Amino acid sequence: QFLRPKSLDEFIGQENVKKKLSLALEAAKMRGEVLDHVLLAGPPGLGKTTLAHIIASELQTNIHVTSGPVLVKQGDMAAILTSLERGDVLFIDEIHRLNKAVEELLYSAIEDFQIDIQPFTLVGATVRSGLLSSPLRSRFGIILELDFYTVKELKEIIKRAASLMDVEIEDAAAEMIAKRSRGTPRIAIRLTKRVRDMLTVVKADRINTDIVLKTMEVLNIDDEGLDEFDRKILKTIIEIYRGGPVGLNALAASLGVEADTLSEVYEPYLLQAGFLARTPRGRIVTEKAYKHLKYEVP
Ligand SMILES: Nc1ncnc2c1ncn2[C@@H]1O[C@H](COP(=O)(O)OP(=O)(O)O)[C@@H](O)[C@H]1O
Repeated sequence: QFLRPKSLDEFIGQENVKKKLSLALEAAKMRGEVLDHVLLAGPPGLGKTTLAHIIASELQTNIHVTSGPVLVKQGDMAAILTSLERGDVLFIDEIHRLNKAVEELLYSAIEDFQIDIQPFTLVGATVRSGLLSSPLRSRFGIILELDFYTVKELKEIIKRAASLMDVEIEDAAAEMIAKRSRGTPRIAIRLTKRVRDMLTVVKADRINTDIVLKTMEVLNIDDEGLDEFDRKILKTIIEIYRGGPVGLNALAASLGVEADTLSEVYEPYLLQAGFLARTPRGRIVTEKAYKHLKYEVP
């Protein structure tokens, strides 16, 4: 966790998110009040969990980490709720996955802090806020939508990670990794770790473009940052479904993966980067996809 930002000042990018959260956070600390409930939404690896921890640290309260799919029976939820101290942060990742039982219980503690529960701050995280129910969603006073990071922001994150790992890196090299990070800090840091391994084995003084290219070849990451499965999704649509449109369920079954993982984990970046598009009849690949994967444009 040595690479995990401990405060907003150490959290690169997400300017709109930071200013909104900072405003609410500072104000609450100044008044000694419990912070309004916060919902963090965006694809994986963007910093939702990191922001949840930062919120508690800034408030100087304790954070209770839990997972929606974990809270099965009301007993589990009720127990966690009663363990909360005034001002504590209850962090629920994949909160939209809470069953009606534990959800209705949680909702109750939000209306009047009684199911007596100590006033606390509910911080939920989900890949997409739309997955939450109408009731629970309207209970969040602050909703922070995180989008993919820019290449410039990612480069900054990469240089920071390199420094923390005691390794020198050239700007052009950091740029190359960032361009292949699929707009995600998690990916950018893992790629940096792997590039570090290559520097180690080739005994270099610092990471350059050559070292990065060698690493990307070993990792099978192309010039667009797409990995094996990313290409597998596009190739399946192209070859089996003639480019689409293909329904999410049909596509997921052909790939042997859950539909949720496909649409919530991999599709986001592919849509953002213009390789995929969604239509009422289903997903389709774009001309950019065909060209990039060197498939004859039908
Ligand atoms: N803005 C950022 N600056 C630096 N590192 C970041 C940032 N956002 C995320 N990370 C890093 O990426 C990893 C992924 O973050 P995490 O908060 O777990 O993502 P999420 O909960 O959205 O899946 C963490 O290692 C973290 O320390």
